[PDB]
Amino acid sequence: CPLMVKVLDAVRGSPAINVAVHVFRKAADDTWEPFASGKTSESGELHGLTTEEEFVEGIYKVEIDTKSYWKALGISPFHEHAEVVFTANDSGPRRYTIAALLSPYSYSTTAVVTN
Amino acid sequence: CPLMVKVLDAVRGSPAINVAVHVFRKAADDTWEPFASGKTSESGELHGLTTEEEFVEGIYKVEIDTKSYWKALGISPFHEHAEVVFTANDSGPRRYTIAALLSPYSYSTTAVVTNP
Amino acid sequence: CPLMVKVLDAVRGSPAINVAVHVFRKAADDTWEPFASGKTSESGELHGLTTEEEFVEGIYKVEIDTKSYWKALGISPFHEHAEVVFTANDSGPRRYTIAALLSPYSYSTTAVVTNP
Amino acid sequence: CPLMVKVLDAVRGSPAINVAVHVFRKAADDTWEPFASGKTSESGELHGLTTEEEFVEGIYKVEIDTKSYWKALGISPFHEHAEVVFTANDSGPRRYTIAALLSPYSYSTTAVVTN
Ligand SMILES: O=C(O)[C@H]1O[C@@H](Oc2ccc(/C=C/c3cc(O)cc(O)c3)cc2)[C@H](O)[C@@H](O)[C@@H]1O
Ligand SMILES: O=C(O)[C@H]1O[C@@H](Oc2ccc(/C=C/c3cc(O)cc(O)c3)cc2)[C@H](O)[C@@H](O)[C@@H]1O
Repeated sequence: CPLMVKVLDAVRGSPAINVAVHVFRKAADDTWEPFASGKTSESGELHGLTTEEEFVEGIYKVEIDTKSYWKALGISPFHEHAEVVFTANDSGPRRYTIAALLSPYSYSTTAVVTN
Repeated sequence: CPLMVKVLDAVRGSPAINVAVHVFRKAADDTWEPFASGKTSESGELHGLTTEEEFVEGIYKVEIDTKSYWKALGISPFHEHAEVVFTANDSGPRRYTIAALLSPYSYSTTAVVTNP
Repeated sequence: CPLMVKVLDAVRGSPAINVAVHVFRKAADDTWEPFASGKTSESGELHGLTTEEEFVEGIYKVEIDTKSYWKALGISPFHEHAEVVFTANDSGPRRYTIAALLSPYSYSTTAVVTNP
Repeated sequence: CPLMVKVLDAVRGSPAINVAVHVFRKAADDTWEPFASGKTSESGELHGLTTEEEFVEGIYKVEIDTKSYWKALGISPFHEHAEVVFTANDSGPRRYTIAALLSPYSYSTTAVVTN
């Protein structure tokens, strides 16, 4: 599992459950090609997006559908979505975790890249 | 000034100076049209991107060029850029400050929205 | 103004107004001595805590009373307060801005340190 | 395991390994009594701090020794330590995770409180 997404809710102090996440890979013509997607689990995690063989070097975009998440909780949010855009690089450690901490008018994101 | 961007550097404990910022607005055909651009000053602020007349309702994307920023500091960061995507002015004109706090493998961003 | 505190509310997208702040300094005997206090203004800023003469070298603790802030908004938050503990002025006088971004179960804090 | 601490490094994009963490419980006379301590593991986690029976309602302080962490990496940091102060409350969910994301002049912290 070379790419995992973890989403936390800073208002409720909980995992962010049932958040839609869409991953795209930048094509040669600079468009964003769908690559993988899913919804976070009860633990705020989304595993199984891709495989080692498919996850080649390149630029990827992880879009987290924060607007729908907040609206489902009856809360009015600022952003359309959170976006995390990065290069996958084979010289680095194997496993990428993209974490995001969500508030209605703010978000944090970090990368935890490990062997 | 209805759209302002402020950027801090969490490694140095300073404003993030000379950070390039590109703003786009979603057009009728659903593509991202260039809207305004600039770079942060010695205070880490970027003023003068747009005017109240030109900053109409729409979905805007503020791209903060964090990789170019870090690369000028000889650092090799994780993200390409920070993207901040939001609907603006859909309840009338507001003033928006997009703030960002940068680290090489992480960033935070928050919006301060005020009603003149 | 050599010590300034700025607080934002990540739920409302606004300055965090009326946030109480208490500053302490570690004394010779190793206890936390009260040093200054105040509350954030309508801009979320707190100025005038101290003076360059009184803000000598030492270890300071800036307590931001996030629970009292949230409780005045009828919200029940997680933390008691945010504590920011740092050595100041140990390479000569500097100006410090302690910034904080608040959510009910989370906060961020960063320092901007400048040399006059 | 009612109390767990997770620490991440935003400069390296990694768990923060071998960070000392000290937990205190506020005594009746308003002093901070040592309660538990340890060092984060290779995954940036510190488990086994306390037990359900010992972790009673009250105010706790988790001090994360960030200054020593940065200095061991040859980096000059701002804070003496990061401090997370909160009330444990039985009406809430059972398990408290205190997460912190560290930079030299900044840190983030959130609580993930679950069943
Ligand atoms: O990062 C790891 O190695 C593992 O960490 C496990 O637990 C947590 C628990 C809490 C966090 C918190 C992340 C976070 C991220 C931010 O952008 C800001 C912040 O204050 C905190 C991240 C991971 C996750 O449950 C695992 O799936 C993950 O693999
Ligand atoms: O840069 C300037 O010229 C002035 O900017 C003023 O306003 C802001 C407004 C917002 C921010 C935001 C800080 C912040 C801090 C975080 O921990 C995370 C995040 O996403 C943003 C910091 C300073 C400050 O209040 C002034 O002190 C400062 O001088």
